[PDB]
Amino acid sequence: TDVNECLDPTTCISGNCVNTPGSYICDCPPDFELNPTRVGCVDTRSGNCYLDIRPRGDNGDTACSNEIGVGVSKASCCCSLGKAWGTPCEMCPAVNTSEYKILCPGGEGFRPNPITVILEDIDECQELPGLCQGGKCINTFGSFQCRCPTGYYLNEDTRVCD
Ligand SMILES: [Ca+2]
Ligand SMILES: [Ca+2]
Repeated sequence: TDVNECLDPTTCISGNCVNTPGSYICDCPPDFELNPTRVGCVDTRSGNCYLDIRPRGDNGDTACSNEIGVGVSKASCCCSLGKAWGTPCEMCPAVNTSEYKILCPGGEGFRPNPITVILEDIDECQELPGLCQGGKCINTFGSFQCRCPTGYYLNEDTRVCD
């Protein structure tokens, strides 16, 4: 007798479940690899996180700009305020696509732990310090705060206190 673990929608986080006699297999999507326990699929690559992109010059050598993080996972970037990542710099998946569902399984502000696939908070003050250039950054579960010192104001676009 065998249970088909795939009938539970949550089976194989960010991956495609294939039921076998006894247990099941997860078939990860490109750019993702199996986590140590084989219950989910994560993207372990590392890159820089950008705030703006746009065709601007097109593809070729280089593409993105206004860096806010260096050597971070693509989920920490895109599941947060990032808009582009890596080099070749790939653009971040639109929030309404299947790609975003796979990459940001818990939605905005969180990411699957690289080892357990359990969701956790993206601590923006540690990984994307470029989000509060010249201000006090206080991380929060699902977000973070940025306070500019007396006399300066947070420039929403460039993210620089003034
Ligand atoms: Ca099974
Ligand atoms: Ca956070």
